[PDB]
Amino acid sequence: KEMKFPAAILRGLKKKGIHHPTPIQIQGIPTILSGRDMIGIAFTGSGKTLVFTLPVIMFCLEQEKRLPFSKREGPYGLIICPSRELARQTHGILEYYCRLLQEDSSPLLRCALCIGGMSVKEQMETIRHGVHMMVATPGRLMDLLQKKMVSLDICRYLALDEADRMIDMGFEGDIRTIFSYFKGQRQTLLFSATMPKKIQNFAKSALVKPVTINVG
Repeated sequence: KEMKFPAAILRGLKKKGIHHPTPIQIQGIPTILSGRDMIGIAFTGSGKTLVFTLPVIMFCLEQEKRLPFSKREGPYGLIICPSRELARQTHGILEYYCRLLQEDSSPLLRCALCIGGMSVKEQMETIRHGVHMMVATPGRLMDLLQKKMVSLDICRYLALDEADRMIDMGFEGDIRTIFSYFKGQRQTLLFSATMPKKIQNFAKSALVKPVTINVG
């Protein structure tokens, strides 16, 4: 409730005609920080980044200000994608905003990519040094979790992007497996282009008392 976006965001949102936005609401529309799980039907890139990515980045920045003496590897937030290409571009966007918000007087948030087809070079440089946000595909993530190579203990925010596509592609078992590695409570956002029965049921499994934003 006391959270504010810094001036680069507030400036750029104002150019678009968005006045008085906060990390908990965008012109009265809730984000993932307002205490509810969410189902987001037919969102574009830009809508997803207002309701999920920017508000979670702010959460990361606030947590960084008073850390415990003995630190934990994050991430604080996780985005699960259907594909390598989509994970990489989603990961490039997060890095873009992470760079934008450092230059508003701070140190740099680090985003991990967790997908197949990463060289060992790419695998080391992402995971070791710090991880605040992670972007992954379901198979690779599951395998990292089971091999105890990644931890979800402080991960509060989860987005499932294109869950319809993920389920179509046969990743549902893999996502449920990932659900079982959350020890604490998560706030979960589900994105989908459409909402047939198949996904309605997966959402019942995956979410608790969700708010629904449907722009189809």
